Amino acid sequence: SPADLLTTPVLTGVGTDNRWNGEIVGLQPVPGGFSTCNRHWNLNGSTFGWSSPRFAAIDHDRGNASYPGSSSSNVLELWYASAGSAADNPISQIAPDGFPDMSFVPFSGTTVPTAGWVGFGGIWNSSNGAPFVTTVQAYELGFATGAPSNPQPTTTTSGAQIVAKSIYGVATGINQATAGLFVMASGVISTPNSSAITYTPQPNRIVNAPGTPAAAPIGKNTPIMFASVVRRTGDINAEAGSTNGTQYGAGSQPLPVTVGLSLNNYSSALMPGQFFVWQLNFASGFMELGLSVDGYFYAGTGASATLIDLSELVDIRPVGPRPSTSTLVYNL
Amino acid sequence: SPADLLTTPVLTGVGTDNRWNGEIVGLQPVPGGFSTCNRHWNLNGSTFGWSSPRFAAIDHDRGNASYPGSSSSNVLELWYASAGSAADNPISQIAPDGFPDMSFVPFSGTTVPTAGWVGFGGIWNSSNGAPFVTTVQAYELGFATGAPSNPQPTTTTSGAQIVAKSIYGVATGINQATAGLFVMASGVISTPNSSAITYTPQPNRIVNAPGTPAAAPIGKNTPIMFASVVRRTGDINAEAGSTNGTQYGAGSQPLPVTVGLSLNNYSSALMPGQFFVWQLNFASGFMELGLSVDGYFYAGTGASATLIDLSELVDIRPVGPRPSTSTLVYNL
Ligand SMILES: CC(=O)N[C@@H]1[C@@H](O)[C@H](O[C@@H]2O[C@H](CO)[C@H](O)[C@H](O)[C@H]2O[C@@H]2O[C@@H](C)[C@@H](O)[C@@H](O)[C@@H]2O)[C@@H](CO)O[C@@H]1O
Ligand SMILES: CC(=O)N[C@@H]1[C@@H](O)[C@H](O[C@@H]2O[C@H](CO)[C@H](O)[C@H](O)[C@H]2O[C@@H]2O[C@@H](C)[C@@H](O)[C@@H](O)[C@@H]2O)[C@@H](CO)O[C@@H]1O
Ligand code: NA
Ligand code: NA
Ligand code: NA
Ligand code: NA
Ligand code: NA
Ligand code: NA
Ligand code: NA
Ligand code: NA
Ligand code: NA
Ligand code: NA
Ligand code: NA
Ligand code: NA
Ligand code: NA
Ligand code: NA
Repeated sequence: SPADLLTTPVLTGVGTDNRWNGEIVGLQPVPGGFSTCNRHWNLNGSTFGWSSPRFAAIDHDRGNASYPGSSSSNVLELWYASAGSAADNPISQIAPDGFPDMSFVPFSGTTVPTAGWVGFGGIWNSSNGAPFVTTVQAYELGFATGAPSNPQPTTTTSGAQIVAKSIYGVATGINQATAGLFVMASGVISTPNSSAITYTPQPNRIVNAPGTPAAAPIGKNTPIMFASVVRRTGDINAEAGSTNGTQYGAGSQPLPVTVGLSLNNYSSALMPGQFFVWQLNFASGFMELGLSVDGYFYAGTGASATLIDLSELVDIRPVGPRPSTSTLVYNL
Repeated sequence: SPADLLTTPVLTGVGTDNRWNGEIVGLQPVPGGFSTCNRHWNLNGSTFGWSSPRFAAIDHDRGNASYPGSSSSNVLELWYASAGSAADNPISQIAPDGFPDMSFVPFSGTTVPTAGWVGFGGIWNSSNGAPFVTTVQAYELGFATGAPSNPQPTTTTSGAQIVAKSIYGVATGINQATAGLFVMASGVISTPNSSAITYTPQPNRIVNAPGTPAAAPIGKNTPIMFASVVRRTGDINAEAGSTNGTQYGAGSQPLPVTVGLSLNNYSSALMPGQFFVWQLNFASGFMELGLSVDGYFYAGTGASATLIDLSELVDIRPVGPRPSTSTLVYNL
């Protein structure tokens, strides 16, 4: 039974989201639909992505490292490799385990990119594993085409490149035809000033492998993401309730659900066109969430884009398989 | 009942340790005993530490930032504040939530410290939350006395300072009488070359608050830590099985246990002098673990210091309250 995949702690403060590893505190409806594959599992034990259900480090041992010009001090360091080159990843060779599923946001001049996935780390020496210590920085990671001269976003892994670019100047740039990337897998969001931005990533930024099924509304049932408060570079001190705005990141699944789906096969749980339904019991009122065979969650919220606060969620109880045709209750 | 605190996934690949957030893959006996309080809970709902049972970010908004000399390029950046100054931490004002419980390892010259807790981040501007972008680096964090001129390790929080020092040169140093620290809470271990070192932290490096109870052997029952593979700075690419050696970090508890202990009070579970016992069932053979009222785990391994491999652990079953006087079975 899927029932124990989603239990009370998962959405009441313990569970984190499968993209940012942030404590889930809201449900973000997506009336326009979305797709996600990375660190996302279905009910047949499979992922279309390239990441295990954990947050550790991003490591690839063979890419091109460079910086522009004849002066190496305080430069933007660029690392890139081809998607499909992660030979040492048994899940998928598309990208290193943990590489974020977000399209690259280009940046130049004095401009910090908006809504980039950013992680800390740097370049390392492919011949011995030692870091190039003068390249440690915050790096934007994403999928692109056209590197090195003009990396531009792409949202398919097919024909893509994986790119890392420091968002601030490194102490001393490194040019190496073969060099490694090391970045910690729990990210922050790039912003150019103190203001919070929209929930990140927006659907049109998410990178998906060929074959990834899409989540679309079914009647009044609308796909959701799981929202957590995520740090942002323009005001790195900001937390929940900041007067400069609260920043949300979102993921397609609670990580505890992803973990469970990755450990057992649930393919006999649902018949075609069913959700597995749970009831979310608030201090007053309740709502239902439905899980599809493809691993996406739904709420009965129709066209509403408004974040649903989970602070008054008390517990979760399983309902069972139900038709996706039936409107999920939303009675808060 | 404590029974569901420790279930099969906690030690068979899902659970991470409460110091490094690494996947637990071994049990490390500590025949000489140890103490731990940070991100450690007891069975009466309480911690002596200063950290919540999660890994997010370390943030303190008021410390002294400096570098030595009249040349600001490629310098070691130092940040320090007094222990007890974390006013915004409701768990404890000893230190910012997530600050590591390890004594500071001094370093100078061209020397990278051995066995330091290292995290990525930098200094930020107390007046607005914006990072000082030229200070991003890998930083050693620990407790010390004698900063700024001569920080030296301490293992009590009483009268201590909290220190962060970049282990590599920052692009441009910053001198500020009041400045913030931001460091991601999942660390790596500093090493000066490619070799793995002993499990980290060793008992004599762990920083404890006043009142913290110690774990000592009880008959043939010996306290243990939970070991995970942790990255090291001297060979940042090394993972499990590296020919340069496998590096372990250890924590006093599996994080899922810490979480459970922080959410409910278990003080009626055990009578004085009892362990709550679980049986660990391997492909062949079995052993018992016991949990004391103070939240420490024990195994019946006596004087053995050898890491116990969990790769062949299949499942866990609860036994119940038993006298700590009874030798925990070790029959692998
Ligand atoms: C020079 C100036 O005007 N600076 C302000 C800065 O002081 C503000 O910080 C907030 O101040 C209030 C009290 O006045 C509280 O102390 C808030 O906690 C604090 O906001 C927090 O810190 C700042 C630095 C940001 O990181 C913010 O995201 C945090 O929530 C800010 C915001 O009011 O405005 C100016 O920068
Ligand atoms: C120039 C040179 O001789 N370098 C070697 C380096 O190549 C070694 O790495 C190992 O090489 C074997 C094949 O010969 C495998 O490819 C290993 O995966 C590789 O070890 C891994 O990469 C190195 C860079 C380290 O990060 C190590 O921890 C990894 O496990 C190493 C070790 O044998 O020695 C020299 O540096
Ligand atoms: Na959970
Ligand atoms: Na990793
Ligand atoms: Na990988
Ligand atoms: Na660019
Ligand atoms: Na592809
Ligand atoms: Na740098
Ligand atoms: Na938004
Ligand atoms: Na677990
Ligand atoms: Na107590
Ligand atoms: Na935090
Ligand atoms: Na020092
Ligand atoms: Na103290
Ligand atoms: Na720097
Ligand atoms: Na050791």
